[PDB]
Amino acid sequence: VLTYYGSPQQRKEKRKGWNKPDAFHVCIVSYQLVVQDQHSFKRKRWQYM
DNA sequence: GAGCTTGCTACGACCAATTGAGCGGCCTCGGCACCGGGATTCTCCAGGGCGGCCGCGTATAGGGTCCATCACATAAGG
Repeated sequence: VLTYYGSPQQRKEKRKGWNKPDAFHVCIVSYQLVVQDQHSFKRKRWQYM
């Protein structure tokens, strides 16, 4: 489980490695960051939402 | 070479009428925007090591400093 929250520098530090297969099983994120960071989530494919 | 008076023409102000280039509306897929990644590359303190320079102090090379030795023609006897 990846908890995607924090200030942008640590936020992008948490992004590091997201593209690798099986880097994580589930990601949990808040709607504020979804409206903030939409590009990152939209680029990845998220199976069951 | 400039100023201006010429005598007047030829080209452009003005006008109906046609029509097609250009504008206004609308629609779209690929040029763009973001960054994940491996790789590039530059920063900056530590510092191996020579050795400039400094430190304890070995033993040593050298200068300003004080000492004098030395020359021209002279003092003396006959």
